[PDB]
Amino acid sequence: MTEIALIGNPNSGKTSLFNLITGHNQRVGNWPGVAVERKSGLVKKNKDLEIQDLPGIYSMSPYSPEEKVARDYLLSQRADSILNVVDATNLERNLYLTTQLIETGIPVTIALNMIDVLDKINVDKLSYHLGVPVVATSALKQTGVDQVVKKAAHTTTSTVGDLAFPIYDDRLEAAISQILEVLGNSVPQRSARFYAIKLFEQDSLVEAELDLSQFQRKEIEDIIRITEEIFTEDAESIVINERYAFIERVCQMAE
Ligand SMILES: Nc1nc2c(ncn2[C@@H]2O[C@H](COP(=O)(O)OP(N)(=O)O)[C@@H](O)[C@H]2O)c(=O)[nH]1
Repeated sequence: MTEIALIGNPNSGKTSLFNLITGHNQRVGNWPGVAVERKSGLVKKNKDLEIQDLPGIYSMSPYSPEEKVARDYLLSQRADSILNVVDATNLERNLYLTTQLIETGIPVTIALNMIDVLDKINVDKLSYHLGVPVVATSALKQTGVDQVVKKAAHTTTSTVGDLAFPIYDDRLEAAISQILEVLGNSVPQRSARFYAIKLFEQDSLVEAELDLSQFQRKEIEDIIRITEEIFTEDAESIVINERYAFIERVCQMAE
């Protein structure tokens, strides 16, 4: 009845959390026509909640079969929640994916894992500035697991209304606004920002997927051409640097 997608960087403790949450209620198979493990399970302590594991990834690029599975599933609306496993010992770099996950429009909850090793992070202030709930967990000591599962189960597409996205530089936002206004009804409302950023990056999968008119296509090219002159960097590099700047600010404001 509530579908939670478990994802995060490799070696963030995702398997460990997944096994604790689901116990031996796990199903193993594969993603259709792709050589990638598919696993899921019911939450041991609440069988109305189901965890869909997703391959560990650093980013949602179009080049990797794992990343495409991650993306295709999150943009398919099967998930009510994303429970983002984050390595607290390497916070900033893990948040690179976190920003992308928020952009899908499926509400994110962060299991701030490996908190035991970390023994400075202000959980309440980190949650405030990222705009997602954050629960310190330890898969080793088995702390915060039930708490984060409970937060995620109550942080869904039907409970969350004001979806707070990472706001970037005015000059990138202008280009995203212009792309959203161009796209209009040609993409889903929930994940509109995800698609706009991807079109701005000239993402092969997204271009091939959307039936965009010549009118739409030409406006998006203009927007991209101009924004590259305003920033003096290529579209991809603009988005990469803006993601890290947003991560660098948020971490400054909360340690
Ligand atoms: N100290 C500590 N180790 C953890 C924690 N979570 C996972 N690990 C350890 O990290 C290593 C990799 O764990 P794993 O679940 O496979 O990470 P992944 N690859 O994201 O599934 C294992 O040795 C596991 O015991 C944690 O919260 N604290």
